[PDB]
Amino acid sequence: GSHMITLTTDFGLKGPYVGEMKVAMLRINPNAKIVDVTHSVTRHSILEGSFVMEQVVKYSPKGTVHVGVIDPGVGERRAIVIEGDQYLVVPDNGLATLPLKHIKVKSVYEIIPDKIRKFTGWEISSTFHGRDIFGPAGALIEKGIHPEEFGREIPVDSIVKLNVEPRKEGDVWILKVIYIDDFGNVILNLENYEKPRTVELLDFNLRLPYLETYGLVEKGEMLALPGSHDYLEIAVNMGSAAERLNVKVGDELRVRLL
Amino acid sequence: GSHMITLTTDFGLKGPYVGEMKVAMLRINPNAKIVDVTHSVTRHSILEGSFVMEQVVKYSPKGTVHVGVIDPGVGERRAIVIEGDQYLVVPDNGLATLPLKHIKVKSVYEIIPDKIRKFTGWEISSTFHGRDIFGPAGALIEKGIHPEEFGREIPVDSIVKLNVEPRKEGDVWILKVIYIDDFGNVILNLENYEKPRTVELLDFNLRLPYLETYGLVEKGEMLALPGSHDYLEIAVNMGSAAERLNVKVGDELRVRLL
Amino acid sequence: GSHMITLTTDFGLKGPYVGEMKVAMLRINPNAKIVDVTHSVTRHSILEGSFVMEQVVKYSPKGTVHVGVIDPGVGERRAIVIEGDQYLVVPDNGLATLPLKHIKVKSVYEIIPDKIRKFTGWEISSTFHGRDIFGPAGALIEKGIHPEEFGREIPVDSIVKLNVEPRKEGDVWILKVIYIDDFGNVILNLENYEKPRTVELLDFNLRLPYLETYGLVEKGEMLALPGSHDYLEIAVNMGSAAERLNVKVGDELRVRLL
Ligand SMILES: Nc1ncnc2c1ncn2[C@@H]1O[C@H](CSCC[C@H](N)C(=O)O)[C@@H](O)[C@H]1O
Ligand SMILES: Nc1ncnc2c1ncn2[C@@H]1O[C@H](CSCC[C@H](N)C(=O)O)[C@@H](O)[C@H]1O
Ligand SMILES: Nc1ncnc2c1ncn2[C@@H]1O[C@H](CSCC[C@H](N)C(=O)O)[C@@H](O)[C@H]1O
Repeated sequence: GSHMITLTTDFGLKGPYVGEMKVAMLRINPNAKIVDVTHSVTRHSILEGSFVMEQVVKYSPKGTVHVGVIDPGVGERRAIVIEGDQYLVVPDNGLATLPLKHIKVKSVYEIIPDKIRKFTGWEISSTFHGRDIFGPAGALIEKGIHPEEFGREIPVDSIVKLNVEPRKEGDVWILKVIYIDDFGNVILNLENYEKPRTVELLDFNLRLPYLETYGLVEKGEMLALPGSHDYLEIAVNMGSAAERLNVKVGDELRVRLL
Repeated sequence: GSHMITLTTDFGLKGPYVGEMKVAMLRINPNAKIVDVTHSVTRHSILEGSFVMEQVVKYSPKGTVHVGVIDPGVGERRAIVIEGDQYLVVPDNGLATLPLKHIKVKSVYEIIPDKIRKFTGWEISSTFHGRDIFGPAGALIEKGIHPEEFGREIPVDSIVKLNVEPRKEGDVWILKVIYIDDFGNVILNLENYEKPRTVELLDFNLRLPYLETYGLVEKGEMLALPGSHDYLEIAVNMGSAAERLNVKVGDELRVRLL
Repeated sequence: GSHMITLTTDFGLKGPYVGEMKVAMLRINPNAKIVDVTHSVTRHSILEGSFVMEQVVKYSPKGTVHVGVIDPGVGERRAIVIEGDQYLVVPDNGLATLPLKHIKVKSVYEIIPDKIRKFTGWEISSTFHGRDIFGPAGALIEKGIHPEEFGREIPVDSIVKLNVEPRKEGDVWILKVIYIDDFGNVILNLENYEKPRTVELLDFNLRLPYLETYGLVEKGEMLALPGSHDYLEIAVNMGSAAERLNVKVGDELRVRLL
């Protein structure tokens, strides 16, 4: 109970999965301070999951333990602990990629199922590794159990990495949708850019004003804004950019800043 | 960690916003007892948000701190702390209106961003004031930091108030939909009324029996009931009144009690 | 705060209901460790609720208190406490049936509303017994208040039980859908079966491979798998079996194992 353990998944909210994972954790670490991020990441989207954990890592105190489980390839992908000034407990499938931009890494461990089972006492399922591997590992780490006790160290440079950088051709960026929020605001992977006056969505016949807040255009109008995530956000004031553009996470857009 | 801090937002559940706000809070107040109400208030509905906080305030113990963030007009609206036998930490946009029916107010403070930034250490975003202003203020207040330290007192009668009272013309009430729940039950702003035998929805050709519970009519039938909120509830037994009537929050209905 | 109190409901996430119930609980038991399972059980589905509590009970430590509220028949159904090596606080409507497979029961109590009101102080509503009866009873039990103090013992064999066993005709099972998760994976009430090589959905013209993980078939293909729940799961790799089969909880399917 010294540090927080955060949870990010695509498991969904209807059913037992999250509760099972939490009770498994609290079994091991009864004083754990378990903080939900989301369990509503778009199904199997390791990209959107990575974005979400990135934002939470940026604001968490050092020593925080982050459990992330978006795991379509569950089965012989590795389960890993990344040990840094913060911890990540994640499938080795590139989920760690964005949060890793903000963590100084000391070491990486592959979790050994046999050694986890020692601590839990129950059969490791083929598919629900949040309950049987990742949650327990997070709880154990926060309890002061060294990853060496349930895993073995592996090279930091061996882990799966997502391709997340945007492309630029001349004055045209080719940007990827990395997150869409419940408003339908659309987050694109452009960061560290000088603020423009205009953002052109070349594929859509739209030249959007770049403004600080939604209420600086009429209701129903589309704009671009900084948002709170240090990327580029496209929004409809009191509406859904995602619906109007018919875009989804992973879609690429041609974008010019003017 | 002496009193509860409740959270009510329209931020949604898919993404990092709620987790960011929580970790920001726990940074400041590691022992905070943070209780989620909802983050699924209808987008930008200050009215439905106010209703939801009203119901939670009614059942919370004195000293409880209520953070509410439904903030379409974020940008030069004020961020305020209402100091009473309970606290409200809200945008000055009328969200406080219904909960204020149940709080004895001592004083009101405008939060000064510059003074909050002193405590957090990070740049205040243009749009995510839950993370950068409201959550921190709630955490600070519960930690025993006086609002005077990060704000300045303003008159209680200067704050934005929602128009929430129903209208009556003769024997006809003109009622507003203030909440629709996940069942599609429809809550109308009529309170403190003598229970009728019948509730006529004049616009809809319906004369509904007023009954204590859903199971007192056949499945699929519509009724009116008291519910648990001290308003008037319209429901379909095992169905959705909202869908059948095609109504939304803010819609007005002509209603007669017989 | 010695043991966990878990919460499973169909109340939904949009609105005040869950927050009200939690603040009522924490009023009574300020140190309660309240663990959300789900509030997104399919409306009024006592069957799916029972499944969800079953899975959480299986992984909770002894002494855990489980509050379950899926209560379409609220009104003269009983409110009960099941006292065992774990506790259940539930409507007497068969919600307890699946979790009871995993609990050694000592005694059962009917909650007496008048005696609960002694402890809460407020009027018991006709419909929101989570806030006014079940949550308080859970909080009180975890606080060390004996059920005898707010109820009266009743025979364990008098409580409502769901019919949950599958039927078999020759080599054909008639299985019921007991849960559908957020992926659209479909859980059928077949347990304790020898793993087949093939699962035929006789009604659908499908002969599915039985495999350990989703990624063992092409994307879009349907399979059967063990899952993590000790039942039988039907899934589309990276899709929705529920949508493809057009099935809902309670639907019955003819199924042959080959
Ligand atoms: N598209 C939109 N139009 C108008 N207001 C919006 C909006 N999207 C979010 N909001 C308002 O923004 C408030 C704060 S949430 C801000 C989220 C934004 N994407 C960010 O990263 O900063 C919410 O209460 C919501 O009502
Ligand atoms: N429209 C409806 N028809 C039948 N049962 C309903 C219903 N709406 C809610 N319920 C049942 O009510 C139970 C308790 S929630 C009650 C909510 C109600 N609006 C109130 O304020 O009191 C739930 O478990 C749900 O299954
Ligand atoms: N139908 C499906 N196809 C592919 N992957 C799936 C899937 N359903 C769940 N998953 C993946 O499974 C991971 C773990 S959740 C596993 C749930 C499964 N029903 C069980 O009881 O074990 C999730 O992160 C999700 O991305």
